[PDB]
Amino acid sequence: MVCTFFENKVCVETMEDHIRKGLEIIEGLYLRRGYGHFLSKILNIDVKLAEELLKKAYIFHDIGKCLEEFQQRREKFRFHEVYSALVAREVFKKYGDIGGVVSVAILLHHHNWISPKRPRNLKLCNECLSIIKKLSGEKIPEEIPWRNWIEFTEEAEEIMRTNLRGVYSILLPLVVADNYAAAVNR
Repeated sequence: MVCTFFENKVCVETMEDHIRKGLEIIEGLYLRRGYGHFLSKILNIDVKLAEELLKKAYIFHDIGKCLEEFQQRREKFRFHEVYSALVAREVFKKYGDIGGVVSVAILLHHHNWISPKRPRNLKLCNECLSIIKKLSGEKIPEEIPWRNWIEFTEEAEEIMRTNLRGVYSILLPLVVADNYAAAVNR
């Protein structure tokens, strides 16, 4: 099984339980109470696009934990928010500059320094990419798209300088739904 938290070496919180329980906060606390109208005003898009962007932002927020080095070592998931944001930069690139705002908000959801290196294995777990396909509907590249890591940091510093309000509209529902599903399942 694809896991999210191990804490010794055994799977405590699976990937499917962590995404589904946090989607109840994305749907129930936010999307059932008109957060899509709040998102359509800030992100300058329509309502039904903003409701499905927030769902897919939380689904792809922990996809960097699905690396084959992480699921096999069974210990920890350090710099997974870097690997999640690089995948989400490739997936959400069809939505324009708003998808880059989503990719910054996935990066900042576990940042606790304010400098990662390239891992040797970049292939994600194919058992995880089934679960992301069953919940989102898009297609994921099987390897981590290591886009030099420095073309993303200078455009994240551009987005954080100009459009932090659009980032925090995706970041704050993502962090709130992340800590809830980590509290029930663990």
